[PDB]
Amino acid sequence: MNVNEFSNEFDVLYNNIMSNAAPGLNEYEKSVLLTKAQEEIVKNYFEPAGNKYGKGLDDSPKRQIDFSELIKVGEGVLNTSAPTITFDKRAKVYDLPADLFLVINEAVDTNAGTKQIVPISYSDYTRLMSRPYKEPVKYQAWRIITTSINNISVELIVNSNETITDYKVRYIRRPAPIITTNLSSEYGDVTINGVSTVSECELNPIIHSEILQRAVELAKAAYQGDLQASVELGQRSE
Amino acid sequence: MNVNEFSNEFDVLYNNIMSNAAPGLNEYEKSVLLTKAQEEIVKNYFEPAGNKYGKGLDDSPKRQIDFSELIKVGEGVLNTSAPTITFDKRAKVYDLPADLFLVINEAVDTNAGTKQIVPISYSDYTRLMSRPYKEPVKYQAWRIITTSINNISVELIVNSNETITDYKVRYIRRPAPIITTNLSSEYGDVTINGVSTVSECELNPIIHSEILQRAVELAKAAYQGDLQASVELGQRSE
Amino acid sequence: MNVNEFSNEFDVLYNNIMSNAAPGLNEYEKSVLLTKAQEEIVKNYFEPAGNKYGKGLDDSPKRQIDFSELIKVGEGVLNTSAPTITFDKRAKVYDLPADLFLVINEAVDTNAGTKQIVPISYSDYTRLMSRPYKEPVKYQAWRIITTSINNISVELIVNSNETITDYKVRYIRRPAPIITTNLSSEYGDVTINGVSTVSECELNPIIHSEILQRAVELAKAAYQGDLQASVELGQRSE
Amino acid sequence: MNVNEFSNEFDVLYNNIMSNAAPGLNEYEKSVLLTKAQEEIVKNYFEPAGNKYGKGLDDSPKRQIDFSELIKVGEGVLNTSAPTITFDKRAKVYDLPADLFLVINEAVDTNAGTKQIVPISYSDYTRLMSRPYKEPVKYQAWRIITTSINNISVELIVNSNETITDYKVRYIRRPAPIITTNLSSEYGDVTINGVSTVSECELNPIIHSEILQRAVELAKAAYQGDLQASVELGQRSE
Repeated sequence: MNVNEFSNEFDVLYNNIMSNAAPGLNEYEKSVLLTKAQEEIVKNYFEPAGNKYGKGLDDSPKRQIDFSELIKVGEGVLNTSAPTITFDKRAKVYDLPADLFLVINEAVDTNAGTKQIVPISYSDYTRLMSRPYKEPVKYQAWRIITTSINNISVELIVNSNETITDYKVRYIRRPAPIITTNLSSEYGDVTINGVSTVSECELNPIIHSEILQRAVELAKAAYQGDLQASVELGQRSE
Repeated sequence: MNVNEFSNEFDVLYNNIMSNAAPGLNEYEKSVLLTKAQEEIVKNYFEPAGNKYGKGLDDSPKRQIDFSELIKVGEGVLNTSAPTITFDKRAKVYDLPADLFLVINEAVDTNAGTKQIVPISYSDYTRLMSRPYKEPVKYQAWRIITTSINNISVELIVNSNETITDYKVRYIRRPAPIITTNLSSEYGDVTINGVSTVSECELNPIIHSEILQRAVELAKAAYQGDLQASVELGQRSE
Repeated sequence: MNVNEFSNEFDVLYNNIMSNAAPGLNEYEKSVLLTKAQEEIVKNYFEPAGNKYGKGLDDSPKRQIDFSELIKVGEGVLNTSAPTITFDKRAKVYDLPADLFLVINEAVDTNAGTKQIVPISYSDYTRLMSRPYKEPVKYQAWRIITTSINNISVELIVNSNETITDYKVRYIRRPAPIITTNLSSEYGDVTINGVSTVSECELNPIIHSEILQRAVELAKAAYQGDLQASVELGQRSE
Repeated sequence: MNVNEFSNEFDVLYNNIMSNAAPGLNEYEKSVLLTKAQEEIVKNYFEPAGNKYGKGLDDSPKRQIDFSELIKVGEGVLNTSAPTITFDKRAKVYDLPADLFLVINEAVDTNAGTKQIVPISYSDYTRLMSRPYKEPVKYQAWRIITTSINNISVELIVNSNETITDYKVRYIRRPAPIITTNLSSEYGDVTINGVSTVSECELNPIIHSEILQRAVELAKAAYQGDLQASVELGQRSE
């Protein structure tokens, strides 16, 4: 549903049918609300407890198709460009892609075969390094985030005498903003996420209606403007 | 029932009987609300938790006959047109049809016979690639969504020394919009999902009354225009 | 109860006894409401959870007599007229009758005797085709809906080395509309479901009173016209 | 109406339908009364509470056409010639146009961007200068009037770290006098506002009737000589 339709049905659902019509929204306001609804819906549908169904990323066909056009596969770049201080003497630092929203699968290709990366918590790190062995299980590797600047930097811990060749990350791409019109203006160029040009919703058309409905709900909550509406609809930011 | 009957009965149910009759809706507004109701009804009826009966796609004769006119069978196109970075070294990339709404059944015909595709979750992917074997069961194949642009791209994982001949996908076709009248205008051509011409409801007449009722409910909720109505009737967008 | 009486007692129950009489309804409005009530009552009484009793199609004598004058027996036409792509290499495509509302019994007459058709779900299809045999039980056959255009197209899967001779479907016919008067007019011919002429209620007279009562309830809900009435009586569309 | 029409038609209204029945006004007196009447009309139709409709400058199409030929756009000139003392540390003194009657819109073009000027009262200045930050909002600038000599001088308090490059003022131009004859011909050195020659009305013809009627009322009151009439029609002088 290209952005002109986003604006047109936004008007239709917002004010064109209201009994006491509210002032129509500017295109910047509609773009901001649509982008906010996009992020809110993505976070709602990624986590099962964020929506009424209780279903997450791959808990039904609908969720799979929802995040289908947002999934991306990239590689981590070895961070030997500059020195650094790792928390572990035996961890190799890798930089994840910049346009990363959420990681759902990671894998490392070593000389000793491919191994699934298990992101270990700070409590599991302390528990596991109190043990005599302190290495992953046969077909897995460990991961902990390290000092990150401008992008997520990642420490990979593999078994001894293993060299990493590739480090693939299957992640959810950061959604691009929904901008209806060229936001360029003589009085000042405004941006949604650093882009002023027209930006289509690059997700599957299945959730475009949900994004529009959430945008309308946010618009009406802003219209009322009391604390109750803001807190009630702010619970779904998540 | 054809588009004329949708519009006429929409007027009848909306404002021709109500005491303090409200302004009649424009045909663009009626078409918008009918299309939104169509998508909402489809999403409610696919998921058991989305409707009051607790019944999903195939949980009763009515639910079968509801989507009977929306089911379609196609084939995935092998994505060797251009190079790409697969998350799994032994996965063949396939492109699904553009007009895909939900996948309900997939199957792949290999040299070793037909094999049912099981869409494995990311947590199930991590669990399964931690085992020594890392291959599907005898009569199945595995599947994960990969980098998708403009249409869903799919990674198929089969057993070793197996070649894929075809990849059939039983999916639900994307519903076409319901447009009452030719939306062509001298002041600007407006579209619902990229089409301005008249578009009939391409689903079974069993749910035409259902779509009309949902459209009327959405129309009256928009008429009320308060945050309450939008929030409570957005719960059914799903 | 022929349609003149439908209109006369509709008036009597709607406005002729009211203290502050509402405007009388047009014959088109009454026809639309009666047809809507007809479909709503059929769907109420087919599914047990749709009515207060909790009784479905054949759960009491009343329901049997209710759907008695709506049941029909027809045959499926082999769809070798044109080529197609079946989801199963070994399924024969058959086209169901056009005036089909709900299927309650299906059967196929093969050279190896008659067999009851079991409509298998998309989950049962995946479960059953993961098994070594992948054929029906002795005296049954499987069924899944395929690409359908203008009428439900059906795939029949029988055991190997079995040829289908007949395919009988015992279904519930689509109800004809209730039209009181010839809706032909000089200002434009209106239709309920594509027919303008007088149309009697072709169901058993047992549910005519229920259809009239539901029509009156819909009329009064439309008269009030608030969102509450529309949503409350829209739950019974089902 | 040319000046000759204002004089001739004053006598169809003041002088008892040009009957020489009322006292008889010279052309200098008629010019004086017309000038006073136009000033009164401008002041009354500007303030909503000053007229009979409760409508101000831009509150109806008639008011928009009334002041259409007075609205002027002019730039302010930096008052760097005189090194006076400003009440605010970061105030740049600007001189306004000499033919200024009422200001209605002011804007300042800074290096950061254009900023709408808010004419801030002496109470709001003390209120907003009792706070931590003490700067305008991101899209506005303040303005207070300062030591003025035979002109209008305004302090532009724009946010620190910003420089003013322009200052546009949209205002109501001071109306020119209405004079119906060369005053020097018969009256020695009398001027209305410094002009001794024929001066036409610089206003839209829509309010010429209003101005003439007000002049007639003022003449009749000034000649009836009652204190009550003078004080009663003195109410509308503002």
